[PDB]
Amino acid sequence: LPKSVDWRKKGYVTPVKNQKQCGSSWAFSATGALEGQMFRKTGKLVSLSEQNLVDCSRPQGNQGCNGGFMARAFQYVKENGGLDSEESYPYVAVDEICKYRPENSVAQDTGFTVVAPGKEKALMKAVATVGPISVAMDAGHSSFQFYKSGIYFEPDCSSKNLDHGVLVVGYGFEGANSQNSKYWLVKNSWGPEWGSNGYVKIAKDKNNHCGIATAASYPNV
Repeated sequence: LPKSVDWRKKGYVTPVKNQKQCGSSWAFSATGALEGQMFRKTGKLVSLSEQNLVDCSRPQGNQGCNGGFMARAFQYVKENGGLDSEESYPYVAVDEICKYRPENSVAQDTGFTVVAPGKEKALMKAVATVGPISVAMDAGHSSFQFYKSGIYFEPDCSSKNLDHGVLVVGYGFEGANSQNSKYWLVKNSWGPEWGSNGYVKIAKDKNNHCGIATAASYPNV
């Protein structure tokens, strides 16, 4: 595998978005993974509709602004036959009536692939070979809310109890040694202003920190 990967540098990632006051990180993580897969498939980067997911995926088990899961979102895209673009179905950060329009669909999936659980090595292979990957993590600490730069490492982080969906867009290391000070490049949905231009470097190969490899997946396009 490569020593480092950064899908942002290859055009697979949209600019950072902001979920605002709605517990929709699961939707942002899902559209991020679909955006990278549609880009790999067609060469066109199109921002997808998290609102489409928020308003319409209740049957698949999601709860809009009250929470959900990326796998349920990919299930909805598969069952629904499509997903609208953000331009056509804008994000408003509140639960609204489902307004899916098939004529406006710009993405599709036949289901999804799950990365072997808890395996950071399996996650690194998926990131290097597929593109950005949806992952769940434990973001429930003040150190994460206030993160600004460097490799994030929180001793109280759990690898089992997860509460926020994010997107792994790559991995790398600090310094000249490729085997130390390793990190996962993660795109968050708290706006460009949070963290490092909206991203966070999470410690890699340090016992699956914050559970990044615990429940990872990607849509099959």
